[PDB]
Amino acid sequence: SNNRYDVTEWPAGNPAKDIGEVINSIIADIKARQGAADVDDGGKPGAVIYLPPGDYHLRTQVLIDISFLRIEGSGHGFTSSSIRFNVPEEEWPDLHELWPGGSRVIVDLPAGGAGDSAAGAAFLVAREGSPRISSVEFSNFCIDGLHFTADGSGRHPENTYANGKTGIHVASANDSFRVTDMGFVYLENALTIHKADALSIHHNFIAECGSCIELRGWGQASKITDNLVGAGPRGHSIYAENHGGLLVTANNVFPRGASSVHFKGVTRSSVTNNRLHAFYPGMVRLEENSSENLVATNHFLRDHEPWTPFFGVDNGLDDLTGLLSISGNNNSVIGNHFSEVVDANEIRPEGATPVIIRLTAGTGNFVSTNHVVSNVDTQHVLVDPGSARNTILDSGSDTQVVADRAVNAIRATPTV
Amino acid sequence: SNNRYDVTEWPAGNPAKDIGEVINSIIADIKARQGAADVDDGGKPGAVIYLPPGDYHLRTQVLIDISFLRIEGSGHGFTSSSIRFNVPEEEWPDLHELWPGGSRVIVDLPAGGAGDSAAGAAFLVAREGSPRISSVEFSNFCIDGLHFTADGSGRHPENTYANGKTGIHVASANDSFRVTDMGFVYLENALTIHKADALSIHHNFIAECGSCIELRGWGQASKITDNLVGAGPRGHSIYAENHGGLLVTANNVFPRGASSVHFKGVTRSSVTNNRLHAFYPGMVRLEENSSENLVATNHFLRDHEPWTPFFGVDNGLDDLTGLLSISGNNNSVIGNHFSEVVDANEIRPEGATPVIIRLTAGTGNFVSTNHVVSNVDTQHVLVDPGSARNTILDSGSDTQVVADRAVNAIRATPTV
Amino acid sequence: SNNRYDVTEWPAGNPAKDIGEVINSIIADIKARQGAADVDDGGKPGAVIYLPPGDYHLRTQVLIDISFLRIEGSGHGFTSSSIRFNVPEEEWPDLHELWPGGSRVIVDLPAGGAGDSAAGAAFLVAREGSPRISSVEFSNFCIDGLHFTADGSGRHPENTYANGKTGIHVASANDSFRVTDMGFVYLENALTIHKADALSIHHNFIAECGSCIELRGWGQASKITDNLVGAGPRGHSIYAENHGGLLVTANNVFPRGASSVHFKGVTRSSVTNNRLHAFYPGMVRLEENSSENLVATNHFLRDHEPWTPFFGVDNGLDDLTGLLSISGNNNSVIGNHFSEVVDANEIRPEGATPVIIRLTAGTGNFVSTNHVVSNVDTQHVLVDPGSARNTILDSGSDTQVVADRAVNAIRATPTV
Ligand SMILES: OC[C@H]1O[C@@](CO)(OC[C@@]2(O[C@H]3O[C@H](CO)[C@@H](O)[C@H](O)[C@H]3O)O[C@H](CO)[C@@H](O)[C@@H]2O)[C@@H](O)[C@@H]1O
Ligand SMILES: OC[C@H]1O[C@@](CO)(OC[C@@]2(O[C@H]3O[C@H](CO)[C@@H](O)[C@H](O)[C@H]3O)O[C@H](CO)[C@@H](O)[C@@H]2O)[C@@H](O)[C@@H]1O
Ligand SMILES: OC[C@H]1O[C@@](CO)(OC[C@@]2(O[C@H]3O[C@H](CO)[C@@H](O)[C@H](O)[C@H]3O)O[C@H](CO)[C@@H](O)[C@@H]2O)[C@@H](O)[C@@H]1O
Repeated sequence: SNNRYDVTEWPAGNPAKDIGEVINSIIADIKARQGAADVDDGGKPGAVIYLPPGDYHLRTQVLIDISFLRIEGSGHGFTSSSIRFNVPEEEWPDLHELWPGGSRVIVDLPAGGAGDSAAGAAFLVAREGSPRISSVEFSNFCIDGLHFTADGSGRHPENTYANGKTGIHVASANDSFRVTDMGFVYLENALTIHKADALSIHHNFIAECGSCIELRGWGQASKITDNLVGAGPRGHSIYAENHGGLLVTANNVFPRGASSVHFKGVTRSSVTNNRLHAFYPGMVRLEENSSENLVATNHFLRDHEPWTPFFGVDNGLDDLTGLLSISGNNNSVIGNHFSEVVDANEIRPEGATPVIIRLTAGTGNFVSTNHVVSNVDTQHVLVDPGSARNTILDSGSDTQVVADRAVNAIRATPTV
Repeated sequence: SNNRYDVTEWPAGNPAKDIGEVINSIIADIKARQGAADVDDGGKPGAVIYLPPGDYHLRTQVLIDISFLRIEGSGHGFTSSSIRFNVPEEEWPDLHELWPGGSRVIVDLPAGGAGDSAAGAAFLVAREGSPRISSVEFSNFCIDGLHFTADGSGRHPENTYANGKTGIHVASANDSFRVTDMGFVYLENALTIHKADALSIHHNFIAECGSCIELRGWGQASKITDNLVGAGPRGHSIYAENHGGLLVTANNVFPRGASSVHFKGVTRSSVTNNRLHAFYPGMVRLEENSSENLVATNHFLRDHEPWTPFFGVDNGLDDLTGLLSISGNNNSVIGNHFSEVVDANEIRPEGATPVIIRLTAGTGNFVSTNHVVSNVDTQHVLVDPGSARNTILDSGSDTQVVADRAVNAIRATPTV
Repeated sequence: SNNRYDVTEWPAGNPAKDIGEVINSIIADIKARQGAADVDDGGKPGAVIYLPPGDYHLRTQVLIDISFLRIEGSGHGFTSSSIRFNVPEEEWPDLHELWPGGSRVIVDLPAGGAGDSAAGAAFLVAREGSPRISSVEFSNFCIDGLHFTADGSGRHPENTYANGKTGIHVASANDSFRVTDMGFVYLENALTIHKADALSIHHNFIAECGSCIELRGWGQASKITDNLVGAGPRGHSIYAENHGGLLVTANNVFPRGASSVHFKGVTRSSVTNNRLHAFYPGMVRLEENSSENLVATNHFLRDHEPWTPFFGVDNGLDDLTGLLSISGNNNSVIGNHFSEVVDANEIRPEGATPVIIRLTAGTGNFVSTNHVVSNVDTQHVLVDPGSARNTILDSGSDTQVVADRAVNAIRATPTV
């Protein structure tokens, strides 16, 4: 074989009923043909698996345990299942289409057990031993979790962002992975990648999923670029933990994730030049000694949800949280724009001054030239007693920077 | 069928004479085979249409009225038709190539009627009713308008930037569209997309077209990233109207569009980190209550046209226009570099001080740490009487910031 | 033919033994079939050459002398050959894979002569005469130089970063070229492009090569975006000379190149919003009248090498060099973050204060709002006597900005 596979032209199995069995069957063939690891300076180059545009049901989890496997399609096929499930059911046979399309993988797996959301993943990338599994590519296909289900919260089942399904789950240490041009829709978790080195997530459309991008465990020298991201109110849009040298740029993050970016103990990383829009506070969270990070030239918009099916759904956080919350040392917050739109009548807790940037802990945080435009009075910067020895420049007037001048360097934005 | 089409292997029609008829014939086949919208949790996944590298004439407009249609090629095939048409005609048979290449669609349509430039579009994406037409992809092919024609302006016909031809025209509301890796050349309009939600224009080469990117009507949460853009002096390089949450980054915009970026009533968007180069003033225009936008870390160069066929062609605007013109409220202009190269002898109007940043209207505009390097004296910032209550920091000395100190906060850049 | 070629389905030659002969044979066929340059408004559209995933040996240099040639694969196949060659040899038969994969081109060429590293290039793009060779595309395949060899330096042969092999070498003036989604590994030079106009290097993985990206001779309006880059200590990560309008963004440059970015006489370009990490000083060098450049919102980390096989390897430069060295006029250094981790016991020369930003020559350089976090005392900015008339704002306290106040405008970062 020439290492080129098409799921519609594989003899064993049929991809309409179960594309999981088909791809696993292909992976078996690749391992059979690529047994030896050092023959003429080569051995296991891997292979490419092609999904033509189509509606493929996946009933078996795809296990990927080989390096250099590309899975490509010919279309991300996103349509807004959220909108359609909220359209009256009578009007459905008049709609031009109902379901997502492209090269579509329908995740027909049940929810996973105790700490086993991995068991409900369409694609599981896992391997033990050395070296790190490397250069697996997912390109330009659709992954659909189809329906959200009742969570006992009382809301309409299709608006819970709950089904125990994952698009792609990478369990093992990985080097040089790529997720590009994908479409993820209607999954509790779109993309969960543990232990990622030199990972690239470029130019995906990841929307109407509970959580979109979670980089878990740890990682190094990775980048999340040029994505369109929208999550649900109990989940993360972009999340990373214990990462170093992460680059988060050029993303357009829209609602309705709890956060837009959420870092737990992330260091020496850069969250710069993204468009961020949420309907709740707590848009960007640097937590648990997230230190020496650059947060720069981003555009923040926080406003009220206008779409009436989610009117009065929130993420549990009040306006004193801040749009940018920082618990950690020596970060750099430079050149950001913040737009705060809130109605004075509905500011929680009653009658507080909403806060934009908040330093809850740590020291040496540099905050310079940030511009806040708000329809109400705001605390541009709020430095808790738990944080000290911070420099805060041109980010508000003396009224707008609430902080103890004894232990912090402040310059007020000139006025009048 | 497996929803995979190749224009060179379609029985009905021949793509050398008319690829328009061929693709429309394919679209008819897709609609025939994908009638039902809800069969086994699916129905109309769409399809992919492949253009091998070749010279294809298009004589019929391609109408796209289905979601999830990908049209892909294998090469953007840009060569500079402008350069070649200005090379002496005697030398033409010595040139290695003459025409553009790649997967080439030659637009052989006549110009459109009154308000109907849409009729001269090679690709028309239009549909009525719900939902929004979604996830149409144009990838890695060439669209050539072949020749520019006489406009009665007296200039050489091939330098008018005038033929009534459009590359791609999207008329209807659309969600999750993509234009990637394309080559557009020698069209009056390269890419015109009305009413665009979550649109992505990543990594295209869009040059020697009258106007390149126009986002018209309205739109939300879209992004124009990583493009190489060059327009003509009566047209737009990047234009958007009535957009929210637009992200314009990582573009290299070269001459010779009138503007590099032009916003009409665009809000809460970000034009950051682009390289911008024009031969005229008015490089970036925020007009008609373009408000709460971030303009950051861009590199502006304005200089004289050196290429002698366009020597003394301009866009009608004088040096008092400004490089960055702002008419709107609460924008953020941070960290930009401006290089102004003009000859003192040819500054229009005679003997004026050229202006870099200009605030013609609105209030609350924040302008901090911008650096201007000019071979002459310049008005780094000019605040008209019509604009007030702006903050202007470290963007010039007191001489260089022309503004009424009573109603604006100014800090001069320290000196000497 | 339809201009579509597959290296595994070409009759003349076999790509396992010599893919160079196969591709050159294909190029001969394309020139044979595309003789005429103006037939029905077309002539030489070019072609696409496909490499399925596989282990292909290249023994003949591929000469590309036609416009619009795409060479595509289906996988970048990077694995870390550096790690594996430093793993004990006994453990090798237990490793899951050894070699890189994807669509793999193994460079089996010997080293080149005097000033002829071009002779050891797998892919040579060269043409004389007009117009500029245009829109050649390299996409999503692997280029492997296989082994590094003894350089007489005493270090292990596989750690010398020395074999005289180049991945892709472009010798001639070129317009609208693309290198996207590639994997380069174990080459002395990954990508060397002379005389490049409107070049795009988007989304490549270029690691464990002596030098990765060199833009040589001259060039205009090009961009290096969204790459993962790692070089060797005698070479360049990103290098450009005599370029204008270069855009370097969204890159994650990791060790162990001498520099992360190195400019020789580069003007009116932008190095903004990259993550930069080196184990040595001299991370970003603007040299030989590199002027009017924007260096903005980047994240710099300099620390000690932790990997014991390269412990005590360096690039020859001392801590007085600076992380950002500037020799040229009117540059803009805005919004950068710098993390300096050094052990006081090993600061060369003995007991000096390490410098972060250094201005060795030129005038009018604007340096505003830069934040330095260091485990030791540092010279945040050092202005040599050879540089004067610079503005330096909020980039350190008066102690931390070493400069002559008579001929430079300084504002200290407020304190305490
Ligand atoms: O809020 C975004 C979030 O909601 C979803 C599901 O509805 O899309 C909503 C959507 O519309 C919102 O924004 C438009 C413009 O502000 C507004 O008219 C509408 O009322 C809002 O619901 O948001 C995007 C653009 O931001 C639109 O494409 C979409 O219709 C979901 O897809 C997303 O996660
Ligand atoms: O000015 C760009 C504009 O003109 C076109 C058509 O000529 O390309 C011109 C071009 O050259 C210009 O820039 C070079 C370098 O400054 C200069 O030598 C020449 O005189 C200029 O015309 O511009 C790009 C680079 O900016 C070159 O590739 C090209 O030759 C057109 O393509 C473009 O819209
Ligand atoms: O230093 C990067 C440079 O080295 C190479 C070859 O070893 O990769 C090294 C690598 O690990 C380094 O970083 C990790 C995390 O800091 C550390 O544990 C290890 O000791 C270091 O060698 O660097 C990248 C991430 O930066 C890892 O993927 C890789 O293991 C080479 O690939 C690169 O040019």
